[PDB]
Amino acid sequence: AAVRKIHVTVKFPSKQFTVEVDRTETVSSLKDKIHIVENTPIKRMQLYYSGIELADDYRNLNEYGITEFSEIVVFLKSINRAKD
Repeated sequence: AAVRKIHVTVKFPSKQFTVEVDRTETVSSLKDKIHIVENTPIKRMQLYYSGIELADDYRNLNEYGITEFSEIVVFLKSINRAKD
């Protein structure tokens, strides 16, 4: 395919949701999208990718092998969302 945008499947234990990102953007941009959807800070949120866990925020999605079928499981830590 000749497409510069990619879709990512974000799986939570309670719910699932999909997000739209660019292949040339870093996983931190994917985390930004997750943060927008969720109420949990990125510094707390943990991200696991089918098979290999990417701990490198600065790693690009395309360079890491993230496609339009990417399956990523995301874990939420206990945080404080008072007065939100």
